[PDB]
Amino acid sequence: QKLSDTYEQLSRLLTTSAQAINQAVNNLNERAKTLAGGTTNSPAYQATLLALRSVLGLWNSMGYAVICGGYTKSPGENNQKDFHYTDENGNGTTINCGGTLKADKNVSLSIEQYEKIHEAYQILSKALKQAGLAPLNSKGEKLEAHVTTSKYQQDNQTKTTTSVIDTTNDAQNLLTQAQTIVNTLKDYCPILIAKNTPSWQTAGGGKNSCATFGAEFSAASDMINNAQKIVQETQQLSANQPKNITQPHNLNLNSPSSLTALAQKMLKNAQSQAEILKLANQVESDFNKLSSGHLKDYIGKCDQNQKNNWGNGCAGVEETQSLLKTSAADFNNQTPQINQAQNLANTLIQELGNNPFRNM
Repeated sequence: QKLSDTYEQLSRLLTTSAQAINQAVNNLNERAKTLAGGTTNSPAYQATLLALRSVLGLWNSMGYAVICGGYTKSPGENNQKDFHYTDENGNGTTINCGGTLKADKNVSLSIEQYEKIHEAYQILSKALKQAGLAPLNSKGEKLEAHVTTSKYQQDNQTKTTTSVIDTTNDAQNLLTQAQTIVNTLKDYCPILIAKNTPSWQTAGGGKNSCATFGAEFSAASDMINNAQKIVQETQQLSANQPKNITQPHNLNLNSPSSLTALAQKMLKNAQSQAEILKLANQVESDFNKLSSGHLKDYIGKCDQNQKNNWGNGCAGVEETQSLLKTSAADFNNQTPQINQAQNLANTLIQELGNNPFRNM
């Protein structure tokens, strides 16, 4: 017999049955868990890694050509400083700065700015090449990054500096390093050295980087910015899990109010995922912008560590872009699962919003 109108309607909405709802709740949560804590199969993580690898690759491709060592000093006085782009054991090459011109906007970079690019870059490179980038919902491993330089100050005086940096591969930290690099180039647009000489250096060449690379810089800054967002969205997504319906016979636990609140978490969770996937796509769209102009023939090409690979990207960007592509399409295939979850949630909210659940 009938016990209540409230009850009779609730048991109609749980047989949109309880099974239907639980299967949508599971899709949502397996899809979120892939998205936020996976690697190979997460577009959020592959876009994030892509943006980091892209900066690494931008620097390798065109970094050697930037003018560093201008005078802040006001004369010029002594800025003779060499930066060792090496591994832990000294395998790699060195860049000379201060070998002059006023370091300021549009002419040259100061040693102070170059030391920050070099440091950033070496944390990036070591994190990205040994530890990997950690899943977007992990604290991250600890890594040690070495950062070595040589300065020639008085005559017959050599300062050889090794900084050991205890840091982590969490995405937030790596995006901060990458932002330092992109921002220094974008904001201070140092002149390119003139001089097989990459196309961009020849039409280059004594003008400020930024006339050559203005688009490539904008593209890599935006990849970074949108990656920071994917990372926020992703961790705030982790903190919005709809719970499976347990004991669907029990209409006290599964009250109108409890089901309304679950549908709302179901909708918030899916909006998060849409938004992550939209951002990850725009990161792709921007990489393309970054890799389709001056740097097309170089960024993400590679020709052990003892080798000089300046000029070409040697950063991993193609391998990563293709995993982004794969995984962005796998999430796109699941776009029904997410429409079912939403239609369901919207039905529970509509049904539980008229008689006999409120006075009308």
